[PDB]
Amino acid sequence: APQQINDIVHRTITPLIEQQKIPGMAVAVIYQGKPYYFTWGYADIAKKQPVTQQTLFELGSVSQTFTGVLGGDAIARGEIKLSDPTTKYWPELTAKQWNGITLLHLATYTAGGLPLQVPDEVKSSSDLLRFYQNWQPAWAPGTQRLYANSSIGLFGALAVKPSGLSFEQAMQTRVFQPLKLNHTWINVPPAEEKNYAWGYREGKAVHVSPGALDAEAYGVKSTIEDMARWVQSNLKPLDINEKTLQQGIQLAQSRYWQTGDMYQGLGWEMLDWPVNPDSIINGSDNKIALAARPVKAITPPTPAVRASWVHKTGATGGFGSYVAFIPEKELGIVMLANKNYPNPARVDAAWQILNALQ
Repeated sequence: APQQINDIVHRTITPLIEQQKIPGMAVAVIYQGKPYYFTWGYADIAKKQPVTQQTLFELGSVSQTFTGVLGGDAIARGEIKLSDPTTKYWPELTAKQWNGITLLHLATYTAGGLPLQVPDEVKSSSDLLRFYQNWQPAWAPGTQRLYANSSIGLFGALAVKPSGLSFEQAMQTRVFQPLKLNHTWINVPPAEEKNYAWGYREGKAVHVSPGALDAEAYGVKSTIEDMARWVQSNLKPLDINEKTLQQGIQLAQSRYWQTGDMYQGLGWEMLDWPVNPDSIINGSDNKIALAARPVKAITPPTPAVRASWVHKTGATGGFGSYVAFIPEKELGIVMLANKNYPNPARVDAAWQILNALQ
């Protein structure tokens, strides 16, 4: 591995692991289109299993980048349109507050303040219908962005309805297989459990619990190798053979709304490059303050901009993940850890590393 990459990665990540007390971590840097891997610590403390390039980590919200691309692929196939009303794909949603709420609003968190989480008491499909039917928006659609798993989650479920496939089968067949993400799962099979890291929360080993729309909002578990491959696909969609998938990746990176220095895509969020860490943090999902932010529509959406810092942060109770890439520099990074540590620290480390390799 080029010593420059070796040095900046280790000199940045070692202090990070030390300061955040992270049990295990895997990092991939994509430089000029090739991946370089790094791992530290334990996937399982009690059983002393080390983190390897084959260890599976829960991606949490980073899963939404896959959901966003899968929806983009569905648009490309002519199965759905972002301008179509939510009720076109769920006619049972008759409550009037849904008038005017489109698939675009669901995918981009601008439906009017859908909740951060679907409540635990929501199990069945009838329970889910009840939940959305009873929800009362605080705002008109397309006026404010409020990050929400119940918004992108619903988008994922509806986007695959025309296909006739379950969300997982659609994801496997249309995204994972074509890109050869052969160790990426929504449900980890028994044969792969030996590689599934435990997450750690307050010192206790934990895995994400089942919940409504979990597959769509936070259900992916993946290895550092598959995630590096996911970043390469997103860096260079033109290299992808499947037409609708190539188009779908491009649609997920288009800029639909702007708030401050940030642009909202489908799953991915973007800022113009160059930009410093403080601005990225202020213009993004920060685990800390949950913010309602007014948005300006980009009419029509700007196609993916090469000079962008494209990223997504994610977490589950015991895992913290971060992905960021800059298309015009063919540069990217993935950081997977089995501890949910502060987002600002993730952005600071990713920026320190990618800034150094410009």
